[PDB]
Amino acid sequence: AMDYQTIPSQGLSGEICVPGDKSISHRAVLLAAIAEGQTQVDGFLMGADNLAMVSALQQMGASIQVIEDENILVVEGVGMTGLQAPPEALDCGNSGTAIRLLSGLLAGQPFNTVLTGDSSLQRRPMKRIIDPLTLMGAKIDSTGNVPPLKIYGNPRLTGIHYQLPMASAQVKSCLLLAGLYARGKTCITEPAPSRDHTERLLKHFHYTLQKDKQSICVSGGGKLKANDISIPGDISSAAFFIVAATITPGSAIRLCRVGVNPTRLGVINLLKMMGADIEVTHYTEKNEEPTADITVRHARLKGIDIPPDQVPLTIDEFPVLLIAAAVAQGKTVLRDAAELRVKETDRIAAMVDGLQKLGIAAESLPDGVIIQGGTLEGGEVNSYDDHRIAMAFAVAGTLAKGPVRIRNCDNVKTSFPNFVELANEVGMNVKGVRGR
Ligand SMILES: O=C(O)C1=C[C@@H](OP(=O)(O)O)[C@@H](O)[C@H](O)C1
Ligand SMILES: O=C(O)C[NH2+]CP(=O)(O)O
Repeated sequence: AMDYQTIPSQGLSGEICVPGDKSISHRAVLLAAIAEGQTQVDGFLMGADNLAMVSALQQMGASIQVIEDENILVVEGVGMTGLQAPPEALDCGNSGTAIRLLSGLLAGQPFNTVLTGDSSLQRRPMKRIIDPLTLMGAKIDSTGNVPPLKIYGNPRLTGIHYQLPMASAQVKSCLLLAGLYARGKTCITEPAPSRDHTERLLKHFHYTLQKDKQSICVSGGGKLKANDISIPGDISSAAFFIVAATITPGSAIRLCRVGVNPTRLGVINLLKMMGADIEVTHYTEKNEEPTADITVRHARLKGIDIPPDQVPLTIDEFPVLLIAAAVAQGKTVLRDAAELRVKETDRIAAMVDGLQKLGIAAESLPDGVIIQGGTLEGGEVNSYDDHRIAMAFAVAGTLAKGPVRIRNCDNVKTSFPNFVELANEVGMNVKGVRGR
């Protein structure tokens, strides 16, 4: 039982390299596992969520050498049909991405699999993948449309045309993966574009994608071919520092080699709309993902009305963006973000609770929040076991008038194992301490 304790910052400074992208890491190892040939993955995120994906794949006979101290995986692919029936349930930990992408991969295998997870994951919604996989011919049992899931593999799935009913890159990805195993074309239409890492990695692994009028499509029966991958820094991890440097007087930092995929840039798009001073330089493209260095200096902010097209491009950054909104001049309004309620925790409820506890006038909406910019006070908040709520309030502590105690931070290692170390290195004071 560990908590974080902060004291205000006198200014962030320095150059830091954040760890690898969680979303790209999940996809890289999964596709590499079923490719033909050897894939070396550099920059792999050695956090709990990504290592749960690795262990699950190893239980099914993927050949993965984990070099944790170097953030490298060496994967010897087993080909499309090379996986083997696992002996026990696959424990996905806290990871919705893992359970949802694995379900797509496993729906068309000739064996049965049970997928489970931690107490948070077992409360999260799965009807969104069960419905369309079932249309493809899958058989997935669940009690109450939440995990645990039992997948009765069907090696004769059929492609479908599906329009996403919510802006979910996970549903899109799940269906594209099942599409690799399905007879014919699987075409996905996205009315609200979400992160496109699956599409980019499929191309990297030489799997062809086609696009028509309104959708992206894959045809089953192709072969993934091994191709070394360098994973960019996670912009979601960098976002904590981007906000901290933006709001803390005297700050100027540079974040090196961060992924800057346009479908992941919402936090920068929105902060610039608020008045932030953010420069993206040294742009490079590798393995179909763009990377760049991001330089951030303190700037005074104004409240904004957040547009809906940016919600799927900023979904995981709302916790830390709301901290920026809390110290901006004026009102910030977030609507059409009901997806926040079905994450590791209900992130709207969690952010509103913590902000009120730190003296901010924050109000919940069914699909968002309304925040009146003000002044953060010291106090005590609860992470609700959500890594991003925890890190968001650690960022709040940079500008809070007094110390901030953040309860229950043991899940920060699901996405950012060295958060505390890097935070202290740049000037945002954080101590890991024993809780109650
Ligand atoms: O596909 C992915 O890697 C992710 C998609 C998002 O979830 P949804 O697909 O539920 O929006 C995001 O919240 C998650 O952390 C990573
Ligand atoms: O990383 C985050 O902020 C949200 N993760 C959602 P999950 O991968 O567990 O579905």
